[PDB]
Amino acid sequence: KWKTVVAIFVVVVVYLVTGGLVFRALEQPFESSQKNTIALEKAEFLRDHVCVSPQELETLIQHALDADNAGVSPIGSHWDLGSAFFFAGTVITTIGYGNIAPSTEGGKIFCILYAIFGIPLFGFLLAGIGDQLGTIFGKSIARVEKVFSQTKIRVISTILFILAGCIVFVTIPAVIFKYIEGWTALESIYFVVVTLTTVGFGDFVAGGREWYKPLVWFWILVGLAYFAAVLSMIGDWLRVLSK
Amino acid sequence: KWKTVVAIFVVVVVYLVTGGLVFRALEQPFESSQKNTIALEKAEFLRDHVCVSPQELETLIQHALDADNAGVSPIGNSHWDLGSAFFFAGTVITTIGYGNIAPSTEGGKIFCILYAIFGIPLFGFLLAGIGDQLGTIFGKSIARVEKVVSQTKIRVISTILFILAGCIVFVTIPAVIFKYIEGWTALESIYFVVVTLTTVGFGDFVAGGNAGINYREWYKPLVWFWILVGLAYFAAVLSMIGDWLRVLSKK
Ligand SMILES: CCCCCCCCCCCCC
Ligand SMILES: CCCCCCCCCCCCC
Ligand SMILES: [K+]
Ligand SMILES: [K+]
Ligand SMILES: [K+]
Repeated sequence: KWKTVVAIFVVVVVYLVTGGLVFRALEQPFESSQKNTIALEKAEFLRDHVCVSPQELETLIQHALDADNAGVSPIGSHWDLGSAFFFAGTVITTIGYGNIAPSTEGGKIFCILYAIFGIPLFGFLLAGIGDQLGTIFGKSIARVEKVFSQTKIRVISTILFILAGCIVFVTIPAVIFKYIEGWTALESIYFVVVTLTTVGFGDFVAGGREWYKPLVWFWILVGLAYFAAVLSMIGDWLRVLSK
Repeated sequence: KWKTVVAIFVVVVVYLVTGGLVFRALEQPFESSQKNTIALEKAEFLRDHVCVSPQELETLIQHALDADNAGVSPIGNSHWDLGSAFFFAGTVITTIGYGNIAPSTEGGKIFCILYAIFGIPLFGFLLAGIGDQLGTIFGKSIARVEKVVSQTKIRVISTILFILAGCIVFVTIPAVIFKYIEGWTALESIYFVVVTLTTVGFGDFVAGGNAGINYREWYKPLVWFWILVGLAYFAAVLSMIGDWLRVLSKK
């Protein structure tokens, strides 16, 4: 119904204005602080190093930023067979971190075609594992239904399936990332959330051991496939309940 | 069937190795060039400015990089205004997650986790709602083509017609606008639109991000509204093709 589509649109637009005001309140005091710190650090450099002009300073900062935008660290390979395989998977999963991004005009042209004829291909694999996990969930709810309202059985089992994935694909990998990457308890859970939601800001990237990067993508594939199966299972029920 | 899941997995793993080798061939010569450029530029700075030590140089570069990671441009003398913060909220919700604007505060990250978990499925409803309305537009248009040959051939000619319709209204027309407003190349404009609608969002190109550009107030929310209708249309097209394939799988 169109009366409900407008109602959801009102909720979403309210959620963005509300959410936007919460983020502003949480990040603008930090942004204001960092704006003052870089201005004071740049002024301190020119104050101590008299031989440097303010324009020659900006030229170097711009050169350091241009190198960073290309993917080269201006401190002290990102396209090796392993890293380029992980970047390909970063496009396919729609995560798109941004730490590694095509800089060549030709590299962009291929990235456009690789996403268009690649993201639906991943849909098939995610749907396949989705159909397989459905068989596991369906048999488990039928086992509880053989013992135990149908809605109460469905809600209890689903929450357990959700929490099962929250330990195996959310908690356990965040613990591994806290030890390997050396991030904080927050940053590890934050990265896992930002990765599995396919948001992928790129502010935290795993592998930034040889078996690490391919095993990280395999975790993404199973991790996504599991929650995608639960979301499919809940959706299918809602449309059945709608009829 | 599990026999087909393994078959798709083989194709996907082949597609990543193949694709990865193509990207390496296209980007490693450029990466090798930029690696030499920054090394020569840093050495030239210390050569001309004798009074600067190599360690004091790295300290400044790291300070400039730390400011950039926070979202503050280390060039010359806000990203969280009611306008930009609304667009960032939408960037989380749509799962695009560009990167230019990202939570740096511990508390901001905690809220970002909760805002995505209890927000991305809410967007699902909105995209499903518009997708349920577009299906009515598609079903009537397929019936109009069928009024003018097998049903599958009609569906193929109708699907091509629907994709081409969206490729002009949500892909070509907005890329043309972005080429004039942002000032990007003909490639970068189409590339940004593709990277945006695919919900990939690298953040290498972000609409309403140039400091030296004096944008209008209606720009950023209308750009997000384009994302909504744009995504909704291609999501409805994808839901339609999938539905038919599962129907064909049974029959
Ligand atoms: C073929 C595209 C794959 C990426 C989309 C998966 C979305 C997962 C959303 C999880 C929901 C968590 C609240
Ligand atoms: C609940 C938000 C879902 C966002 C992901 C949708 C992906 C759409 C891809 C369309 C196909 C383009 C080739
Ligand atoms: K992204
Ligand atoms: K995404
Ligand atoms: K993304």
